[PDB]
Amino acid sequence: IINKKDLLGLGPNSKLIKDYKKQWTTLSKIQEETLIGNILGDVYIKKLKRNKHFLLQFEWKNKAYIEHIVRVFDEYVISPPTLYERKNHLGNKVITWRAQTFEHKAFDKLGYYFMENHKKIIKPDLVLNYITERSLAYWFMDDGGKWDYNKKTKNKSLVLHTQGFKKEEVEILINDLNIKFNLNCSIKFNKNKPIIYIPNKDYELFYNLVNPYIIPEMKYKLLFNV
DNA sequence: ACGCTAGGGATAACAGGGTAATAC
DNA sequence: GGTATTACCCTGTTATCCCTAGCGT
Ligand SMILES: [K+]
Ligand SMILES: [K+]
Ligand SMILES: [K+]
Ligand SMILES: [K+]
Repeated sequence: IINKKDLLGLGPNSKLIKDYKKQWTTLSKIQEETLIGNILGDVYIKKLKRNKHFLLQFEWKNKAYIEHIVRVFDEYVISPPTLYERKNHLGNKVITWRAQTFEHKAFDKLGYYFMENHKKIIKPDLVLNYITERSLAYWFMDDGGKWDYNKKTKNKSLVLHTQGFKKEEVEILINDLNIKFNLNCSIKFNKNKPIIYIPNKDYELFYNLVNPYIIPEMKYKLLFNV
């Protein structure tokens, strides 16, 4: 009946760790739907030749946000989030927070579903069979944006930053999102790569779908003047 | 003058892989 | 006393979210 407390600082190949893992086989509904959003967003779902099952590597600027994600996947995360400071070619110090799950079979289904030749890809049935409003909220906290950053604007158009996907992949998302959630998303380009524009007249709908899941430190991505 | 949005910046992501601690 | 495992930590690189100049109105 192994407590995770005890795994803290043990060498990777410790028996206690392998015995701890069998206390879990599949992601919860909540974890699965969260994680579908995060994969579309900011999470690395990682399996190289060296890895026996998928794990997650987490990296965010926002401290409250990474600590929230770690609580959702609490079981799978041994060590707390760690501040990392890097110098960049400009010579400026950059701060982020980092966390990792261990490898675990529970991550394999979504790992094989999303990753193909070490690229994230959009499966033709992703939207229909997997994306819920919980998934949409996480995708939005990760990769979400305003069309108009003027603080006093009346234009409440929003963006999902899908630059890393293929045009034809984003066209699938837009088509299936508009059928499943009755949105009027349309495609646009940012540095010649595809993004999802959510028009102003979808704002009340989108808000009412995702706002229930948005944590207090992420409401700003969604909030305009009334 | 003002509302929108295409063009572009320095990160804030996303990645891939080295190091070193248990099991035999 | 190699060899297999593998959590944590280190290094590469840039497409991101975010900002704003400038055009149509
Ligand atoms: K992404
Ligand atoms: K992001
Ligand atoms: K960035
Ligand atoms: K990026």
